[PDB]
Amino acid sequence: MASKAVILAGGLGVKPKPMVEIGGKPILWHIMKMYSVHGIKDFIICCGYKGYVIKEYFANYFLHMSDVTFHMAENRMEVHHKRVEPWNVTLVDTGDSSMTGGRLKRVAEYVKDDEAFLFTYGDGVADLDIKATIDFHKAHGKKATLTATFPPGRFGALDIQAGQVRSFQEKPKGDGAMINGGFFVLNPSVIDLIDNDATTWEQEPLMTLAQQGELMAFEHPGFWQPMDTLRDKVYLEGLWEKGKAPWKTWE
Amino acid sequence: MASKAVILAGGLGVKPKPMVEIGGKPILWHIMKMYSVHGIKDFIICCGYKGYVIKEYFANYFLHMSDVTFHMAENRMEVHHKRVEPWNVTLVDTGDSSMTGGRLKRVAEYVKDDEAFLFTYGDGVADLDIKATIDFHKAHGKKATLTATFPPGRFGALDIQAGQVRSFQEKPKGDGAMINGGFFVLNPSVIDLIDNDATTWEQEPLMTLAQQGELMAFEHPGFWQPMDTLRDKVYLEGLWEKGKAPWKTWE
Amino acid sequence: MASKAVILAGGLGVKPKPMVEIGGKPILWHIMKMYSVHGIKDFIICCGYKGYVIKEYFANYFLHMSDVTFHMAENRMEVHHKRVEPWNVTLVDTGDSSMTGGRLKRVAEYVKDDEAFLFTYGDGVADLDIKATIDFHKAHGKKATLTATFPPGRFGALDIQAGQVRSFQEKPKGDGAMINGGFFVLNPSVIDLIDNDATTWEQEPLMTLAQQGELMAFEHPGFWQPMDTLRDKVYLEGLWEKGKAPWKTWE
Amino acid sequence: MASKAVILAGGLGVKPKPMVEIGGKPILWHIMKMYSVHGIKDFIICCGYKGYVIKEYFANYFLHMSDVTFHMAENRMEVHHKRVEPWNVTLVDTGDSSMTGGRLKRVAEYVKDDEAFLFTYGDGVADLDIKATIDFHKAHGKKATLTATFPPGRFGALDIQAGQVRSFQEKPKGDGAMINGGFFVLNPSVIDLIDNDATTWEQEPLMTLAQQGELMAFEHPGFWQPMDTLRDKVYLEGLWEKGKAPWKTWE
Amino acid sequence: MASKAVILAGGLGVKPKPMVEIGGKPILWHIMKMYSVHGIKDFIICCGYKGYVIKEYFANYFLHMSDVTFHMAENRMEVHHKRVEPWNVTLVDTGDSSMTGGRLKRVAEYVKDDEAFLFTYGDGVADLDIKATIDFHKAHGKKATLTATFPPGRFGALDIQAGQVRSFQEKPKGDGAMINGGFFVLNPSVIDLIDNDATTWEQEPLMTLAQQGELMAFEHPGFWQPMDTLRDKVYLEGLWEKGKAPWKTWE
Amino acid sequence: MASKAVILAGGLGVKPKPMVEIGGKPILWHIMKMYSVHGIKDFIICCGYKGYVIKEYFANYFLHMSDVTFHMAENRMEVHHKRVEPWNVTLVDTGDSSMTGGRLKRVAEYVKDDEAFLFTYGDGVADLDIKATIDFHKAHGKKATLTATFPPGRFGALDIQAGQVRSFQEKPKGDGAMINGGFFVLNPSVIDLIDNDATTWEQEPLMTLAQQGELMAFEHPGFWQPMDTLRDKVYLEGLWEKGKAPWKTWE
Ligand SMILES: Nc1ccn([C@@H]2O[C@H](COP(=O)(O)OP(=O)(O)O[C@H]3O[C@H](CO)[C@@H](O)[C@H](O)[C@H]3O)[C@@H](O)[C@H]2O)c(=O)n1
Ligand SMILES: Nc1ccn([C@@H]2O[C@H](COP(=O)(O)OP(=O)(O)O[C@H]3O[C@H](CO)[C@@H](O)[C@H](O)[C@H]3O)[C@@H](O)[C@H]2O)c(=O)n1
Ligand SMILES: Nc1ccn([C@@H]2O[C@H](COP(=O)(O)OP(=O)(O)O[C@H]3O[C@H](CO)[C@@H](O)[C@H](O)[C@H]3O)[C@@H](O)[C@H]2O)c(=O)n1
Ligand SMILES: Nc1ccn([C@@H]2O[C@H](COP(=O)(O)OP(=O)(O)O[C@H]3O[C@H](CO)[C@@H](O)[C@H](O)[C@H]3O)[C@@H](O)[C@H]2O)c(=O)n1
Ligand SMILES: Nc1ccn([C@@H]2O[C@H](COP(=O)(O)OP(=O)(O)O[C@H]3O[C@H](CO)[C@@H](O)[C@H](O)[C@H]3O)[C@@H](O)[C@H]2O)c(=O)n1
Ligand SMILES: Nc1ccn([C@@H]2O[C@H](COP(=O)(O)OP(=O)(O)O[C@H]3O[C@H](CO)[C@@H](O)[C@H](O)[C@H]3O)[C@@H](O)[C@H]2O)c(=O)n1
Ligand SMILES: [Mg+2]
Ligand SMILES: [Mg+2]
Ligand SMILES: [Mg+2]
Ligand SMILES: [Mg+2]
Ligand SMILES: [Mg+2]
Ligand SMILES: [Mg+2]
Repeated sequence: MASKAVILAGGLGVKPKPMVEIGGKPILWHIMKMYSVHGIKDFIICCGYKGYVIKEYFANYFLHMSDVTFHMAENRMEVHHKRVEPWNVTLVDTGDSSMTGGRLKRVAEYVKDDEAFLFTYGDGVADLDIKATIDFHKAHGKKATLTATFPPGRFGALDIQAGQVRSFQEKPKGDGAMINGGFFVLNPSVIDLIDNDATTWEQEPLMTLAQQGELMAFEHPGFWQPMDTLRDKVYLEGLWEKGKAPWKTWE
Repeated sequence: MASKAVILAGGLGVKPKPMVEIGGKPILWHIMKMYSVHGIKDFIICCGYKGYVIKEYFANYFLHMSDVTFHMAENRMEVHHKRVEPWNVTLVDTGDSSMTGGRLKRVAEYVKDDEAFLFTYGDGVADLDIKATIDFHKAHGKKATLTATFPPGRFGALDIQAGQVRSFQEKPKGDGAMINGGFFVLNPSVIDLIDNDATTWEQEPLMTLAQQGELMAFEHPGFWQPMDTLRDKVYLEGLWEKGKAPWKTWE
Repeated sequence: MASKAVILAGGLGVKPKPMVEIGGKPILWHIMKMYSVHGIKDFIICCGYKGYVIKEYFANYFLHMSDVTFHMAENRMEVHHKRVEPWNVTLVDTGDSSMTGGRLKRVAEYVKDDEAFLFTYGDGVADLDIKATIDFHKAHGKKATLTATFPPGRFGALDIQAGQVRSFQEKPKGDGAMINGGFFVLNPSVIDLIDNDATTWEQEPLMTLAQQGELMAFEHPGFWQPMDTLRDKVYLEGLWEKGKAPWKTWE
Repeated sequence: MASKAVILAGGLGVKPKPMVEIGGKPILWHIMKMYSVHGIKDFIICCGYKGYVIKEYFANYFLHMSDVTFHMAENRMEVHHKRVEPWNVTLVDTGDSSMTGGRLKRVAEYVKDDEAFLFTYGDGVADLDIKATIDFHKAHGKKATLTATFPPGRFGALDIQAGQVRSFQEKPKGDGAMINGGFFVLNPSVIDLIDNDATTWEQEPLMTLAQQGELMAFEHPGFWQPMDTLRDKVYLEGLWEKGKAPWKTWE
Repeated sequence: MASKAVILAGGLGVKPKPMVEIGGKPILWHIMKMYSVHGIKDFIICCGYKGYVIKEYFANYFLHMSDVTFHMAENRMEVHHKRVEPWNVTLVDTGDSSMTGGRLKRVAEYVKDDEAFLFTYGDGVADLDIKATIDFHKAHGKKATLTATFPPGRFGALDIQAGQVRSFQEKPKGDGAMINGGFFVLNPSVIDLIDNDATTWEQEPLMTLAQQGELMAFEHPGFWQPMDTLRDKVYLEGLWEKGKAPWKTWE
Repeated sequence: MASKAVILAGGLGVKPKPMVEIGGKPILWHIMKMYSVHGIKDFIICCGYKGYVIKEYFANYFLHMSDVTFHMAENRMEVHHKRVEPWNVTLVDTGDSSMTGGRLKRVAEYVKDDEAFLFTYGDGVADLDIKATIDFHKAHGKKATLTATFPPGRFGALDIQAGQVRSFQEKPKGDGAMINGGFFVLNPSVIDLIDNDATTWEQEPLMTLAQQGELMAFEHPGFWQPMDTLRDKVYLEGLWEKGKAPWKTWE
């Protein structure tokens, strides 16, 4: 079925958001690893402002990733502890100014003839069963599927009763309504809902789909973390450092 | 009763967060205006890193705020359309590294002999009835009162049913549980719960109080906006520009 | 007659363009000195982005300009070699985004009831007879007068004949058509030609005036230099350093 | 005859001036395209400060220019919509401090045995008939030929008569004397007029040549734009965006 | 006798070197405190590049140094825990480019009619008996006196014998030859040895004096630390923080 | 015997210290040249923060080092005046935070089975007889050998007698005790003295060795210069420019 993952890496800026690291590696790579362990090895990167940074990275992938030896005499570069990644990574310049829907539209070409394809934000990691979501999408037959998740807390949480605060928790790990965690599974017709570069995916497209009854939610009550804040960064880095990263399911 | 407002303006950095403007004026000033219209005119500013910026501002208040004429010959500076503010503004250096509880402790001196005092974050504005909260605090007799509010949305909101997303809304204006909007009313004993500079208010102090049944919530279902993001900034600036700022209740 | 000089100091940015120095003093001050020696001592500064820089300067004029002694015990600051300037300097915030015409409009208030007033760019100096231009404007009775000047060369000048370059001169001191050197003398009705903040003076207003036959040119074949480039800067600074600044006509 | 184009890309700084883009491509590339459409495909780039930037660009030419796919498994990079450029591009480090004449001297080696060669500034584009200028140079038999052009306006243009400004135009498209538009055609003996690194081409060399009657002018009354200012940049970018770039004569 | 201290605060840059802090106060202030406790309360500051920073500081001395209350209504600023300093502080602009001797020459005016005066670097602190050095200078009758000190270690120290390193110490607290610790006591005739702005004190002037037998050394085997490196900074800050600063001899 | 040189290039930051240039080449390269002329052609670079900069350099060695021609049509890059370096250069990421001993430990793998190996700082050059030091180390049979040198002066040097400064010299070329000039020759057992990443070589390891009588000193009374200061930089660059670099012993 679906075999390609489209990732958003444009927007604000410096380097692109997905280039921010964790454990010395761009978050973008962490997400690629997530898909890859779920058998998805074809990637399309929607680049924007500072995109070349992303290009340079992949163009010098091993140099970035490992220790090397330059055998000058032979004009050869030896990679130590080389860990090959059987990926196809397409880097598409999608516009310095495009919106999320716009970027997707831009890459239509690359997924236009697939049953379904995966699409996600370049800043969120999780221990999500990618395969599961695919099968789920196939099963429900809708045009689209999103991964619903519990968000990080950004404020001081309150347990109020009778005007009395029974309990107080500073930025707790989200426990009410699930939100858009990204990790979409989509049919290529969704692109038809995108008008142009200025289209924001989370706007008309998504609302319409929900509206049309064409949008399903795969609920993921488990680990999911976006990297928006420094606190996020630190949190994520700690997890990684401590050897306790729930999204790191690979060898 | 309570007649002094303690405001947090330390932390991260550049200029201090409260110095970020809206309509050409630091948000900090907007908050001061909020209190001032509710009769609170004594202020204590907990300064940290880049604090001098805040000092310079108040030290050159009118120069910052209005058009002026320097009558050089007479060594006089004339202020056009001068709008006097009958305030007492104390600027206290509370530490480059202190935590929120730490900063409060630092300024104990200044409120230690008051029935109660006001305390708030230097980054949130609202159309809150300050007087109301005071009276409310007096009435309930607890050690502390906080203002509960509906937070801004940071993610794509979902209406799910039977795995189907009935509706999708990108970062909607918060509609479930109220959170810590700040705007506290406190008795000086709360300070006793603060151990040192590294104490984070939202931690032990607050949890304890709730825990001890010493923490009440004044619910404010209306306008409240923190300035955390640029989107926040833009939103706030628009409101201000458009002449539609709910927190601007003054003349 | 005319007794006030309106100076443009908004636009791009860092510090405001007029704040760039020559001989350790902002060019703006050099221009003020030019007017001042011609008896003009009332100034209106149209401030924009970074305007406060200008405000701080005038607010700490002597501190900026001379050596000082702080008699701490007496809370007194003594100025060495103090050189008083009997000026009235109005600093008006004219908008971060306004155009030149827009800024002028903004300050209408300040010259609205004068026979005529002076207006100029905050980046050009010259050995112009200010009084002369005033009298000239009074004499011709038109709504407006501008100072026409020979511009600095920005390219390699050519003397061609019969396809042959007879002579080549790199960025020569301008010798054909005079251009807008600024230094205007105007009647307050010109303001009526300004629609809003976005009005660029050099556009509709000026073209109309010329068009209406309401615009005269006081030709200044002598010294006039704008500070646009670094080369300009260096040139100007050299002149100043060498004690050969044609615009420095004061004591 | 002449088959190599020498381009100046040193001087001030950040990235080199010629690296500034238009339509996402360095202006330098636009100029190369100009020559290339006129059959000139051998280039010599006089690099200076930040030169490596230029080197990296050419070294990763397609990566910079197009969308790519990294077939990781095969260690292959696939270029989408590849547009080959049959050029030879020599990058010579000509000194961080050298002057224009100095840089040329530096590259003598590369054109020393040619009938004639082309030389130009890395910041100006035009719809110039390169071939035409070559033939013209061959025809006149002089040591040197330059392209004369109408410059952009930097000031407010005036139509004065009898002290009256008949018309006013803000920075009009130049209509008097033609200037040095660059785009030279030269015989290698001109190098003999260059003494060292500090030689500025537009100085002694050029003046001498004119002086010696060895300098001809190919007048180009048409499109020619240098990129000196941001206004220039914007103007150029607009033209390009609008699909109305007179210098873009290629497919 | 000597009653004025001349301090060097020009050179490299950002803020001036002497403005770098320790315990939240510019090192410059620490040195002033050193003199002040030894009865020296008249200061002359040789300012250079970024000098205004120094000016602003003294101009807003208490605002910088303490907590304040702005009694807006009364246009009054109240200083908390005010600690008056009965100093006279002259700030002289001595040139962005001048050398140390040059700066001194610049301020001749200010000490020209004193028996002797003090002169020092704005970056070194110590527990030196200032009075002692004065008396010493008076006693020896030479034109000049310098304070000799043991310098901080910048390298790995070695105890070698017979090619064997008996002991190794990383950047130890200096134990061989004393160096120029500054803290000079001078007669005004030394100025005659200074030719111009480009004169470096430590060059001709000092060598000559030694040479002429006009230079004495007051040896200070105790505490003396220059702030050149960050390590220096950290070291100094630690000392200060720990309440173990040997130079802090005041109340 | 010893055939590999381990070089420290981590620490503070921007680019890595060893990347700072002299004569347009990173100092690191100068040191490599020093070893290389002494027959040492196997290198191990201990990288830290900004390490990739070092990686990119070696990965694009000739592009950095020489003039090139890109034969686009053939996808070939031609190097002019190519000067091959028969080196093996290993780049190991040794930690953003590691200490000098820590970094060495990190690379143990690479020298663990050698009789001895060379180790040095990436910021010091000299006309040292590398071979000599090796033979010397072999001869003395100790675990370690260091190169002792005379350091640059950082202060004003004094010749005192009887309280009188007989002579004064500003930052003279060091003439008392030799210091740690680096350029070590070591047996791999020294690594056993390194506990972790936080180990500073110059601490426990070195002191112990000296202490244990396992540390010898090869005294180099000749040319040795570290690049710590800008003055250092300038000095070194001058030497290089003037064609008088004592460390440049190669062709
Ligand atoms: N014009 C833009 C903006 C963003 N992005 C990319 O999209 C990803 C996410 O962007 P973001 O973090 O700024 O977006 P968000 O504000 O966090 O919100 C998005 O991500 C949230 C989950 O983290 C969703 O709940 C929300 O609905 C969705 O809009 C990033 O990798 C970014 O590079 C992009 O390609 N183009
Ligand atoms: N060490 C620190 C950190 C912050 N602040 C000040 O405190 C205010 C708020 O700081 P922030 O925006 O970083 O804090 P927050 O993450 O937004 O969270 C705070 O504000 C939220 C409401 O906006 C609350 O719900 C939450 O419980 C409370 O911790 C700012 O004016 C800041 O200058 C301070 O004085 N010292
Ligand atoms: N929005 C803007 C732009 C500029 N300025 C002020 O106007 C002065 C001149 O601005 P500029 O140097 O950018 O303007 P220009 O491009 O040099 O052109 C102006 O000045 C030229 C003479 O120097 C005139 O010939 C020309 O007609 C007139 O438009 C500066 O002090 C600047 O601060 C301003 O207040 N607001
Ligand atoms: N030391 C220098 C200075 C400049 N350049 C290069 O030369 C080109 C033009 O430099 P520029 O824009 O600073 O020069 P200009 O002031 O615009 O003037 C030049 O270009 C003008 C046309 O644009 C000519 O009329 C003029 O005679 C000629 O000197 C740029 O690509 C620049 O990188 C260089 O290699 N080395
Ligand atoms: N052109 C210059 C350079 C420096 N300074 C001032 O002089 C002081 C010392 O300058 P520095 O630290 O750069 O000087 P140094 O290299 O440390 O050397 C000086 O200070 C050393 C003691 O710290 C002396 O031993 C040495 O002889 C003397 O030259 C600083 O406060 C600096 O602002 C100045 O006014 N003008
Ligand atoms: N954590 C650190 C610090 C430094 N370095 C590297 O080590 C070299 C030297 O570092 P530095 O100049 O900061 O060290 P130092 O303060 O100059 O001192 C070192 O070098 C001195 C000789 O220059 C020795 O006398 C001294 O004992 C030794 O510690 C540089 O190439 C640097 O990149 C490193 O890999 N990791
Ligand atoms: Mg996000
Ligand atoms: Mg906040
Ligand atoms: Mg101008
Ligand atoms: Mg140009
Ligand atoms: Mg020093
Ligand atoms: Mg070093």
